[PDB]
Amino acid sequence: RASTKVVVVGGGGTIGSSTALHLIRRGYTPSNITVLDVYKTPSLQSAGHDLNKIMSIRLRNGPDLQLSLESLDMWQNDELFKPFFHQVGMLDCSSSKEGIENLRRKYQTLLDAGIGLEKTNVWLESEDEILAKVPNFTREQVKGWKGLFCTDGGWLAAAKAINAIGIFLQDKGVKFGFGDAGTFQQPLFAADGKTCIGLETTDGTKYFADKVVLAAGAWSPTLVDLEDQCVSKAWVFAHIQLTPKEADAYKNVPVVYDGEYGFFFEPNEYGVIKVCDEFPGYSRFKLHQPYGAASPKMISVPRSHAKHPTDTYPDASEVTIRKAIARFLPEFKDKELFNRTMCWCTDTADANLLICEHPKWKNFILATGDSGHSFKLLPNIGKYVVELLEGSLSQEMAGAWRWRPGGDALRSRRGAPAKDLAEMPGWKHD
Ligand SMILES: Cc1cc2nc3c(=O)[nH]c(=O)nc-3n(C[C@H](O)[C@H](O)[C@H](O)COP(=O)(O)OP(=O)(O)OC[C@H]3O[C@@H](n4cnc5c(N)ncnc54)[C@H](O)[C@@H]3O)c2cc1C
Repeated sequence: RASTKVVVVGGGGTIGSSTALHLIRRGYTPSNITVLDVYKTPSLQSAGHDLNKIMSIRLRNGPDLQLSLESLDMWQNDELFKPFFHQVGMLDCSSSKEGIENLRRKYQTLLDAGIGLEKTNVWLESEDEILAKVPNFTREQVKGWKGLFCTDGGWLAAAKAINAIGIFLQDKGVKFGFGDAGTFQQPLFAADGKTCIGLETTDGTKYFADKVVLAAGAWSPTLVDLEDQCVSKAWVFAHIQLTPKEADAYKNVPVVYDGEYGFFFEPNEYGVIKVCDEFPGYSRFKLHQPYGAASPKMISVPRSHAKHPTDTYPDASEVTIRKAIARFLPEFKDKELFNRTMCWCTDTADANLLICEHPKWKNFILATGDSGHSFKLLPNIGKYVVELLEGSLSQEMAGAWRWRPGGDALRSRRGAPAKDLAEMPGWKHD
């Protein structure tokens, strides 16, 4: 272990940072760990390079529950992560007949687990209980709304937390490569052409290691052939600027989320509110040849805002973002938006992670399939990547995260197939 060399591709993003953090915590020697990314520090294009992410408990399968609970504990109690968890609660609400049904089911599932989640997860049946948790709302704004309130949840200062890990890693002596020195191009193989011995970057720099971890997020299926198990998709956000007076009225407000509208966060320290809508995501299919594919293939390739800073998002997303504002922040309907952005994740067909050794390449570990909801696992997801690397990962977890082509990841569990950027005008200003 003190002898084992590991390269983490995508080490500037969420799963890569966590993996590098846990390699150190488990006693790997820091000079033996190499972190590679296109972008330095917290990578500009990482899905974790954000003002804020939601912290909440999700319960779809067994792993989801264990991982959620452990991660919540570390956000609350881990010295490294504590400064970046804002435990302001999260309201999940609805007013549509079908949306309240989904919410009642969410509450029952928490109940049915029977391990105490209903203590910190409270049903809000009347507008007056909603207004007590969110005073900024008015009574007429919340007419007909029902809520499930997670007193345990809140939001995570995402980019700041990733930066904190990176500072820790640098202080311990981990090696880094960025730019074309850190841009993965292909694995390197022993004489057998199937045992991985390292990787090459686009400049020809060859890194040799016992294990290679591919934590390249939405770019993972573009870099190596995942047999179309993963479809990368974009979601959207924009920012609004509050006056100091308005910003004060919103301090410590809980995260508010409605699956038919979107969600928003309390102002950051500069008075900026991030607003998101909720929808099935955007694909951007384009001819590309991932390593290991026999031919160029039509696959969803992120259109990176870091690479194309004039990009915004589609006009259809301008409509739905302004609908979220009108529902949650009706007094701000005339505020101008800025920093319109597309942010990329990669869905699997069943919305579980893809964390496994590549079927044919020994010592090449995939660690992706984040499916748009894994940033909350920053403190602990790396623990299980290292467990897999070591051969100690539980069989139920390995099974849930295994190599498993065959499903429809374009629909995934979103209830509609992502629409493509080629059919959605308004985002490109080239
Ligand atoms: C709009 C939006 C809102 C979200 N909100 C939430 C939320 O509230 N809560 C939550 O839990 N999750 C949320 N998510 C999902 C969450 O952000 C992701 O699941 C998670 O951050 C993905 O982590 P990752 O490590 O797989 O990818 P990333 O963090 O994107 O890391 C991938 C890394 O790989 C690097 N890379 C790419 N290509 C190469 C290459 N060729 N060589 C080397 N490195 C490379 C990239 O630069 C990047 O640093 C949201 C996602 C979106 C889009």
